[PDB]
Amino acid sequence: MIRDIIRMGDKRLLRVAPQVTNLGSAELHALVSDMFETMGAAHGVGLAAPQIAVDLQLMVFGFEASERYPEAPAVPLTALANAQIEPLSDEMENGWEGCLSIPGLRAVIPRYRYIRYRGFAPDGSPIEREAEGFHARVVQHEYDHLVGRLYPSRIENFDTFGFDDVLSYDL
Amino acid sequence: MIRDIIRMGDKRLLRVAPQVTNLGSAELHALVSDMFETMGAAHGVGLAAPQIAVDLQLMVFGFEASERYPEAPAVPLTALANAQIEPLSDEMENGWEGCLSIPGLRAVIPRYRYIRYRGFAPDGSPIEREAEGFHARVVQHEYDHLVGRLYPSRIENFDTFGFDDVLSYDL
Ligand SMILES: FC(F)c1nc2ccccc2[nH]1
Ligand SMILES: FC(F)c1nc2ccccc2[nH]1
Ligand code: NA
Ligand code: NA
Repeated sequence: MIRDIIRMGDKRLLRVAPQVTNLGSAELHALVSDMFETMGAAHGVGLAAPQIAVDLQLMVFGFEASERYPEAPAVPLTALANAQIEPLSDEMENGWEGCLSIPGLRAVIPRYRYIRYRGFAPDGSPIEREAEGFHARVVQHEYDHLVGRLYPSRIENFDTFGFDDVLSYDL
Repeated sequence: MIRDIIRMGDKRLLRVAPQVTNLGSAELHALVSDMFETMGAAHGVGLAAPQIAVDLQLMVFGFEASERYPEAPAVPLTALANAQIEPLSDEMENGWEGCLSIPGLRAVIPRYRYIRYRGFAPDGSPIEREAEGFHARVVQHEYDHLVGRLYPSRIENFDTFGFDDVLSYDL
């Protein structure tokens, strides 16, 4: 089932989400399957549970081909609960992000180039990966939703923030 | 004539505009008359020349009744060239702003409660006023366009930035 994506300004995107405690259940699997489905209809690359007004530490992400980022390499289709993230280095890198909760807009945002992330697949097996570049950016961005944080509060150069069909900033 | 309002992301909103040097002319009066007209069709309270892709230190503003700010007091209908602004005190005050170049969105923004502003009416007589509260906020906000600055770069609390029809932050 496709769920409404709530838009920036809803208080529900501003909460600290509690942990997922129903790993391996049929309710989690249905909620995850709804998320991939919702992500896909909106042509997302990442979607976090609080974006559909579900207060949980859960995110889906990944794709082969992105309509929005035709230059990005495949990121594996992933559902991750109870995400924890550690930078593997201090190197930052700028890149364009948008967000299905902030339709029409984008900005350049600095993110760690290299991370490890850990948590659980919805069946409850542990997931643990090193990620870099766009894969890492997607995960950091979706994690931010689980702590009530959207990308505008991370913009350093406001010249790069604008509507997607009007911008000609060259990164 | 109603002119297109260019949207955030256009480089033309990011320039430092030169001064108006055709005070009292028929070209300025036509451009000003276009601005009030454009402001009015979009239900604006302020419009700055760079918002219609005109690179000049010129802004129009004011209204009796605002559809957008039904709680605001009348601000006189004003066209101002070569605006210069000085705070009359250090007191800041938060208030909701939006912007016709960033449709659909609003945020709370701190501004000086008290200013003086000076410049010229389009006929070239000097204008010099003390302003406070919403009147002062409008003028400071439009001035920012004349230096290539939009309101997101002024937001301090990103919880208050969201779409107009979804927000329930209580100022
Ligand atoms: F525009 C949206 F499709 C969107 N969602 C994202 C999630 C992470 C990084 C970039 C993103 N862009
Ligand atoms: F939403 C728009 F109509 C708009 N334009 C503005 C100009 C100054 C202050 C607040 C404003 N809000
Ligand atoms: Na919060
Ligand atoms: Na600039």
